Amino acid sequence: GEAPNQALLRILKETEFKKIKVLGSGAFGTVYKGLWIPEGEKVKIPVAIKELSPKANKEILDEAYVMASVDNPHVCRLLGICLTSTVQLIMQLMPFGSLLDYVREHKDNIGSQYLLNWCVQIAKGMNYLEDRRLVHRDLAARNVLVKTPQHVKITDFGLAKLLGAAAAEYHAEGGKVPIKWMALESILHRIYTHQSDVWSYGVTVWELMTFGSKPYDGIPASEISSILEKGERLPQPPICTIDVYMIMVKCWMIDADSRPKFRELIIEFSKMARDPQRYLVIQGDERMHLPSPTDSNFYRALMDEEDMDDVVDADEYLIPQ
Ligand SMILES: COc1cc(N2CCC(N3CCN(C)CC3)CC2)ccc1Nc1ncc(Cl)c(Nc2ccccc2P(C)(C)=O)n1
Repeated sequence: GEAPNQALLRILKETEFKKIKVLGSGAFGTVYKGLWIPEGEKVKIPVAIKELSPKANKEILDEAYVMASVDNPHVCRLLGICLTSTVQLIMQLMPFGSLLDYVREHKDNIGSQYLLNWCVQIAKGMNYLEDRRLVHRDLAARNVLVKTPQHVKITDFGLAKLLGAAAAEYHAEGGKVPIKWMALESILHRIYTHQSDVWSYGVTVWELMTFGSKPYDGIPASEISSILEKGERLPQPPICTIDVYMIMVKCWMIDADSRPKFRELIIEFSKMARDPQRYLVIQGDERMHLPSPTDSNFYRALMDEEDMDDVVDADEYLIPQ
């Protein structure tokens, strides 16, 4: 928390990438699917372009600072920023959307092996963020993106906060935060730690184990803190053995120091990933398959471009400016 942050902020020309379609709009702004072509390089990189006004440019550049400071296979990569009227965040395109939408659409072909492996990767990413003293404050299935069915990464650092040295927690001021993923101490006292991210990790796992069910469905956020304070929690999903449900309940304990560490969640879920049918009970588990075409034909349909001979995923484009 005291070392100098010598990350490179890369400025990209607007001319060298093309918007193609709207992937989504909302409170976060708008996200476009696009192709980035660094002139000189015989390369086409599939990218996602996020736009959020003086107040907007500050918040965008705060997220850019955070994303430019992380480099992990299970955290999403910031490729650079573009200095238009409103600043654009250029990020790596995750061609399969959010893990929440993925498990909802493919609920009938998702096996226990995939579910448990996603839990490992998400915990690997969150453990890396803890190593960097970064509290995400918005971990949820909607903020886990699918590069391939076997590879997911964490996104949306709009609420992320770097804990300065000798600061063990972040105290927020007001703001709109998703109540149903927040730890109780965050709801009541606006205190955020890496252990409050663990609470959100448990809700995220619950989202996956229910194939994308909404937590506390049909209950107003007004009543969430009242529910948890009385000792009520999310129910045991049908496919979950007590082994898996016990891990979720440990993430939702009142004492934040009694919750597991992301380190330990990696170990536990990786152990279960070696005998998946012993911990998740899914009918037809042995006959499930999820397609991940890395063919050059796959990108021609995704990017709506006939020629994709030079397509390079952002994870293979490491060439500096
Ligand atoms: C193909 O690429 C995508 C498509 C969708 N679509 C397609 C599926 C989905 N639908 C749903 C229902 N349908 C029936 C069937 C599948 C709808 C969304 C969504 C996301 C990405 N990738 C992507 N990479 C990087 C970013 Cl950085 C990003 N960011 C992003 C994109 C869109 C929304 C939110 C974000 P966030 C969390 C705030 O970054 N998004």
